[PDB]
Amino acid sequence: GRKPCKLMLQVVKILVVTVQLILFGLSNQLAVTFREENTIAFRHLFLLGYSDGADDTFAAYTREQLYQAIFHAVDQYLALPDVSLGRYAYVRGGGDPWTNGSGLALCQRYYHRGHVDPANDTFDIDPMVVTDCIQVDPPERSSYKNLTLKFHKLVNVTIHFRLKTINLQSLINNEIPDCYTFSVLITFDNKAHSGRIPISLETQAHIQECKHPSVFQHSFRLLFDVVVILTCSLSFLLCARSLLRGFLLQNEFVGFMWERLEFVNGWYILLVTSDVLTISGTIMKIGIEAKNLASYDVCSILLGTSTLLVWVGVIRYLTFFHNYNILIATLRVALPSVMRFCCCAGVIYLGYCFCGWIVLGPYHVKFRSLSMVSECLFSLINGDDMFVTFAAMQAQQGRSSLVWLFSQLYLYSFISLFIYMVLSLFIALITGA
Amino acid sequence: GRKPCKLMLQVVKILVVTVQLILFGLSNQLAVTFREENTIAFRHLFLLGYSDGADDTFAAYTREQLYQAIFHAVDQYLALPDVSLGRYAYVRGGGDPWTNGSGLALCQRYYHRGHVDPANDTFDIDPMVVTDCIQVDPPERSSYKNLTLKFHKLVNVTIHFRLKTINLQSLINNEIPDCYTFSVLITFDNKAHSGRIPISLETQAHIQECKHPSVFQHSFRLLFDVVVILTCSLSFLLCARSLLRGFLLQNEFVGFMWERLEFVNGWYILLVTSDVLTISGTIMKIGIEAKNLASYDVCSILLGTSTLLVWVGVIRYLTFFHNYNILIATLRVALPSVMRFCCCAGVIYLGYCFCGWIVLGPYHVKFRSLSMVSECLFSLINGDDMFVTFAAMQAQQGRSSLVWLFSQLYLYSFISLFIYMVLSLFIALITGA
Amino acid sequence: GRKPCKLMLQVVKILVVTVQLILFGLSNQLAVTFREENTIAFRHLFLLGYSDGADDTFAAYTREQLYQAIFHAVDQYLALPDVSLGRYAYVRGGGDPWTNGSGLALCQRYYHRGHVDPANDTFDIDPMVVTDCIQVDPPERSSYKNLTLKFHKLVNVTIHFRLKTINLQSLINNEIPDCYTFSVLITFDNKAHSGRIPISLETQAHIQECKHPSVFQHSFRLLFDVVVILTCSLSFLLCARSLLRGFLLQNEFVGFMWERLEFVNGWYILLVTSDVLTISGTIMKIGIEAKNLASYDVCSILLGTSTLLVWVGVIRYLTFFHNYNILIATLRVALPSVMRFCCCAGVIYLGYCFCGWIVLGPYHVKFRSLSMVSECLFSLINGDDMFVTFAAMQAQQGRSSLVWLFSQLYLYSFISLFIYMVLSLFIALITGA
Amino acid sequence: GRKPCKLMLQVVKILVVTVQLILFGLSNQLAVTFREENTIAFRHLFLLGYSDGADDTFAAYTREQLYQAIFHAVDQYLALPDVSLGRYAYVRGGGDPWTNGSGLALCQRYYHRGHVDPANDTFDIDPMVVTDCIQVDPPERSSYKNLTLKFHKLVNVTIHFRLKTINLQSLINNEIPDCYTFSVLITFDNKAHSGRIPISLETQAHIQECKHPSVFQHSFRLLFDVVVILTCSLSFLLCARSLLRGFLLQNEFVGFMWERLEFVNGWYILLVTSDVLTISGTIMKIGIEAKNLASYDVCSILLGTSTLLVWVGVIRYLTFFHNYNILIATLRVALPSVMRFCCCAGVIYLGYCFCGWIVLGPYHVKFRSLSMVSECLFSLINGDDMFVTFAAMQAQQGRSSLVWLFSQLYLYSFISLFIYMVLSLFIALITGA
Ligand SMILES: COc1ccccc1N1CCN([C@H]2CCCC[C@@H]2NS(=O)(=O)c2ccccc2)CC1
Ligand SMILES: COc1ccccc1N1CCN([C@H]2CCCC[C@@H]2NS(=O)(=O)c2ccccc2)CC1
Ligand SMILES: COc1ccccc1N1CCN([C@H]2CCCC[C@@H]2NS(=O)(=O)c2ccccc2)CC1
Ligand SMILES: COc1ccccc1N1CCN([C@H]2CCCC[C@@H]2NS(=O)(=O)c2ccccc2)CC1
Repeated sequence: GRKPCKLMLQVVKILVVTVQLILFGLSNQLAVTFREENTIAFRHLFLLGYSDGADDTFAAYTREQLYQAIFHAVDQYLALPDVSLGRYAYVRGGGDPWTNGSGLALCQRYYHRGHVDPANDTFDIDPMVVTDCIQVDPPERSSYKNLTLKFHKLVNVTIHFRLKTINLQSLINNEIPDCYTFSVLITFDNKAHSGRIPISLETQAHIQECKHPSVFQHSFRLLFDVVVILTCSLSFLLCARSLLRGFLLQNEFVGFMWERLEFVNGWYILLVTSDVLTISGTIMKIGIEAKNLASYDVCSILLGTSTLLVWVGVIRYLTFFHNYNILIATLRVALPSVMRFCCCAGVIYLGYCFCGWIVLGPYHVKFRSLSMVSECLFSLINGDDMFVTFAAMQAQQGRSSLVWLFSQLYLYSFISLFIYMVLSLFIALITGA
Repeated sequence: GRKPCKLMLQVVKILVVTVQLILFGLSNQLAVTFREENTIAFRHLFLLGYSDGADDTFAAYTREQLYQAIFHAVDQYLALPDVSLGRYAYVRGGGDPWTNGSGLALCQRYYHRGHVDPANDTFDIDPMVVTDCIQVDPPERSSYKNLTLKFHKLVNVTIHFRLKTINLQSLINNEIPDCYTFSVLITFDNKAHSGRIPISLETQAHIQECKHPSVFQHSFRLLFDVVVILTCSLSFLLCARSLLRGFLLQNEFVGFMWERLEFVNGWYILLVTSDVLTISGTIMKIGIEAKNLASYDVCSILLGTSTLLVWVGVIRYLTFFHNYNILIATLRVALPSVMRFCCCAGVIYLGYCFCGWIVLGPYHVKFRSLSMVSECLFSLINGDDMFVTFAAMQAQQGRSSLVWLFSQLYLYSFISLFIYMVLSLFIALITGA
Repeated sequence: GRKPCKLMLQVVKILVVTVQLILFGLSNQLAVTFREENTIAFRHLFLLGYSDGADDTFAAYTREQLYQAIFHAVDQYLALPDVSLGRYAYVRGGGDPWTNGSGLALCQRYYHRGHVDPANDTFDIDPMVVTDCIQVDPPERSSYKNLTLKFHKLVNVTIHFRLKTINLQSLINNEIPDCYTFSVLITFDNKAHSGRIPISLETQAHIQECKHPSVFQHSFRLLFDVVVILTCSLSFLLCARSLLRGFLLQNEFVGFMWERLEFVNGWYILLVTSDVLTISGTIMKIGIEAKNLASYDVCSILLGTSTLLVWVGVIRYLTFFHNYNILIATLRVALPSVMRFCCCAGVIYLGYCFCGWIVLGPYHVKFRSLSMVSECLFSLINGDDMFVTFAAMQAQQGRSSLVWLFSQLYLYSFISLFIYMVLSLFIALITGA
Repeated sequence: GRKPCKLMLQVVKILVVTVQLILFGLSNQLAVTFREENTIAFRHLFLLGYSDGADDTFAAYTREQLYQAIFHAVDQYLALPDVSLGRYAYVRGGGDPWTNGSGLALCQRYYHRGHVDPANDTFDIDPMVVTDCIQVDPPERSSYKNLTLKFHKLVNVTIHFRLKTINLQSLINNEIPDCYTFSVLITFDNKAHSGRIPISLETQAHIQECKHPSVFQHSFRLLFDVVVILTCSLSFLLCARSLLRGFLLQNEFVGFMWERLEFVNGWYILLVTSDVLTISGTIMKIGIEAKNLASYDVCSILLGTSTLLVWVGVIRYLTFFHNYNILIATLRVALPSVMRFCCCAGVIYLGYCFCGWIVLGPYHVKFRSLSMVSECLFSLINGDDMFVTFAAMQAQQGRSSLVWLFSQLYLYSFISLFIYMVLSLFIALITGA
């Protein structure tokens, strides 16, 4: 008799792939937490007078402040095993910035020939940048204090070190305790030479299996990903067979007929792309879990795109029924005029973006970059953050009243014009009908 | 002659039930205030260097900080009757965590065999968790200071105690002063082993009538709830009679005819459910006021659902008139296509939710959990918090620019696609008409 | 020939009345500023450890804190002429709270018989409240320190005083320097008996002309308001004449015909109400400027309502032209179905409001009162503060997960149901057409 | 044969002009950063106890606070070369406020005859304002301490000085290091005489080429702007030719025919305006880069308006195709009824604005000025900041409950009325069709 459709295999995919994603997601979350919490601690350990939330406004304004910040950072590094809870370890760095047997590297980076002399208006500068590094060795368990800074020639000051730690959060997830090495860089940046030196701390973790994990009680994830590979490979073969058979029938139709370029359903192309991205992502995740490679951005993006493109196959299966099909056809027929209107709205929107960036960039905090301007305008179209924009512009009414008037006209015209255009677009879409 | 409709009884319900809710609500509000204010005080009494608003970011970062926090908490417990205003009382706890004659319990909870040793990469851990408790007795009106912590093996530190107090706010509401016992637990949590130990304080109140309330001037609430019971029981009987009579007429129609499954109006089912929930909620509230049981979540939920389902009966009574009936029929006929569109929009929305959680979870504060992702997307559809999302993603443009580009594409595509789909859904709903 | 319409008189009104409002508004703004700035200063002068923005969370938590706050307030009152800039004056209060020759009144207010005794669960309280007041005299240019508080019986502590000052901001507005007396009340409120005593400062100003204003260079406002009176009185007479003539014609039509109840245009009723409110408001403003009465709430409300109802007469004059008339008629014919739908939407909205208040009141900050619940739901319908609501509910997912699930269902159902109902209402309004 | 259209020249414009804008924008951004960062530093250098974000609430409340603030500012000016990083230079000011050989000017500004005397209610004031200035000379590398203030007569206190610096950020942009002079004014403002003296710091930069820039490695921008001039001049000539030829044909049509007033396409007028504004802006930018004039507001506004009006020419070129033309014609035919409705909505909106400003101005932070009221109402129409408005009004429910009730009615009526009017406007726009 009539055999049933093997499309149930895809119903497996929507389940199986999704489960994989969830599992991966959970694990990934834990890791990022362990990376973020540590970073917070490092700030509180190494940044003098640091408080939560003061990340972008944290800076030094006097020479004494800079000296105390640097000395506090180095002293807290030297006194880490006594004052810090968390069981960090020194690395005795043998890389490029550190010599063979040094833990911390305080490097002051400044111009070679710099004679800045206001009150006469003369100056000669050689943009070539020299770097002077003082190496400090971890406590056993000295000369960093005698450090001049040359504030007139200063470009930046950087502190580099590393700390090895053991991730004990795995036991909650029944994993074998993971194993980290954090590279910490503290930068006092004087690029602007404006009298304000921002201070920041950044970290980079290098996850690696450590030597002897003698954990008690110490085969499901590894089998799950190969199951994903098998199912996705099966779909690839089946969809490729459909693509070939359809193309053969189209090839005969070419001579027969001798919209014609569209004889293949894009659903199979979507499924093929989903399988390709799921297989690439799952191989990358196999490598990530094995610790042989560390790139969690590409793998997550691939898996998420695969999951989304797989959840559009449910719409594919919904099309079958007439009731859903009518609405889907209405969507499909509405699309082209929407794109056509979007072209003209886009050129007006680009013009407004350029004007807003060039005029309100100096004064408005929300117009600093072109991407920020586009985001602000897009959110303003949908009715978000309108009053905060108006109030941010009102805060500078005392200075450059002409700029304030132009901003008022610009914002009012943009909002009114774009709401009007959407409504007109549709009364056309209710007439054509 | 034609007797008038007894439906006025339901008009009583909408009044009477509502009044009950309001009364209950008012009383409940007072109690929660007395519970929240006390908690705030406890924080300010027991958390060292605590300030309002620093609840999620409150943590300790050095061993000395942890020691001072613990010792300050215990000392403030010991000096409570002298420094604290509010007239709290010790309990001399005789429960499980406290021995017979001890008030406070400082319990340090740590692994049994733990040898964490970075700089060699080896480690052996036994996940079995030992607990060492030091009992402190309330002041009459000692050895807690000699406490090591074992920071390498630490899991958490907990402080348990109780405080009895008298609720004097009742006099405002002309009640007999209520009577509380607060169980306070202060946890320093080192589960992450990340060098940052969050500190928090939680409370649990046990309301109970106390022994001899010799209040001056010391029968309406008790009579009101039984009135609710009578009225709701009456409605149950009347609606059940209607259900039976309709079903008998339907039973004859079955043979006669031998939409057919729908011969009963859902209004009576709604009213029956309302009566059932109001009776259950009012019995539970009787018990709550009598102090025999303490569960204010189920009772409030039941009463609120009953009130809402009772206020839909006003729509029932509005249907009668033709003018309202036409609009109600329009709503009813519009519903099915809305559900049908909601299915496809839902599968696209689930796909987008999974993709956003898996990709932007590590970096974006609004994508930490699947429920949070769904809430963010739902609020983004309606035009809320769009620019804060864009700015939170812009804050991490320097690192992983590929992630930033993907986030831009993802957000723009989601917003544009979903606004487009609503409009297309309706131009279908203006054609079908 | 055909005389032109005297309706130009109303065109005068829209101008003249508006101008009056603007003038009044400007003056009023100055006064409120002088009242608010002073208040801020008083806080910074009299509240110990007070900082801007800490108004609702400012409280005392220990007996020593309360004692220091009270003593600091009294000492700062005693040392005002030496430490405070602003030239305030003592009043030597001769009112009720102050005796003849006392400036400040520190009044502790506590029960008469109060024996609160936890750890035995007994208590006797006499709700009668005694008050003990200590009077302090202004410095010439003593025994307040010996003050017990009786924290177990305490209800509140209040500090009352007054300060006379001269408003010098008038010179900017070319007025004669106005002249204030601020009554300051500082309350430490212990009504909750929860261990947290909120501290707040409130003021009340009594503007009065002072004795001898020998200002240099020292007739337009007074003439302007009588011009408003004349014009508004003229409109009243003219509109009343129209009302009478129309009613006479209607009276004959009654017998002739023997919508019939509507033979008078509501525009004249609107204008009559506008004139009545403008005359009342301008008389009240005459009195306010003369300083004979001090109530700036009624007068401002009357003037604003008059201005709005006068700016609707411009729509009246727009109706004349056919193009505007067609749109206005469309609005008028659309109104009744909107009201009819609003009834049913309102009963569903009231039901949801009651349910949300009763369930999420204890846990959610936005559901504390019924008015707050209604405001939150109304703003949620229009797409505002959705994600902050969801996040505030997410913050309490750990405790009472059933409440969190109910909140999720409640919010999602409310938003989806109400957006659906608006769209259905209109597809009816596009069919009927 | 048929020559191709020279309209490709305009396709050049859209490119070339845009590029210019971007280049200008980038440069401008750098300058404003160098101006803002320095200002921040100056605050942190000269304002005693200043912290980021405390700009509007920063004020002094006691005489000692004012004295310490003034003395700290002057001392930090005197100790700038030793404590400040950034290499600023003294100017030895020879302007009006400074004498020949003085760097800083501390000027106290107060009335001539002022006898403010509360507790008797008398006062005589002479509005003539005397000014007493103390000149301080920069450190070599004294009597400012003996300064009385006359707080009863005080109007304000001002500190004026200048600082020369070298902009070293150019090297990043491969420019020749720019060269600044900042005029700093610190004002302690006592205009209100309310006991609260706001303290603020403002700066004004004067960019000028300095004397001898002996930079190493030291013709594209200058050539680019003249290219813009050539292209825009070409368009002016071509569009003027089209305008003349069209007008000649219209002139003959006048006699022939003897909408008739519209025989010229507004696209050429738009292009002519774009060319005029681009040429003016590019000449102004030439002058700005040459440092001969310093006005970055007019030039940026001109360039942005030119860019926007040039990006509307892409819509001009889109009109050609029929598919886009149909939608554009729908927009054009929809416009007039939108304007006609906007008139009536505007008069209702003006009425509501006046009422809201006059009533809620004293109490609501969002209704301080008419422009602020209009912005708040416009954002409220689109569904933004609704709940913050409601909560700000709820915060003052205890005082003037009548005002709170009026605010509730006003806000609800405004929102409901205006949403209703948009929908009615369109059901008219779906009928007319
Ligand atoms: C992506 O659009 C943009 C993206 C980035 C910046 C500006 C825009 N624009 C151009 C388009 N307009 C949008 C207005 C609000 C939403 C509708 C329009 N999106 S869409 O392109 O037509 C569309 C339709 C269907 C599916 C996918 C996309 C106006 C702003
Ligand atoms: C509940 O919906 C959701 C719930 C949770 C997450 C996602 C969705 N979805 C799916 C549905 N879509 C909604 C878009 C905005 C509002 C209209 C749609 N709600 S509804 O289900 O059709 C509906 C209609 C009538 C009565 C009750 C419900 C799109 C997001
Ligand atoms: C005032 O309405 C309310 C007021 C307070 C609480 C709840 C509501 N409701 C009931 C009405 N609904 C409103 C939904 C959004 C706006 C349209 C509806 N306003 S309106 O009454 O019909 C109307 C129409 C024309 C003129 C004046 C009023 C739904 C919430
Ligand atoms: C600019 O409008 C205003 C400006 C400032 C204050 C108030 C308004 N108003 C009057 C107009 N209404 C607006 C409501 C929301 C948006 C539509 C209406 N803008 S528009 O003028 O008709 C229009 C249409 C097409 C192109 C350019 C403008 C209502 C508030």
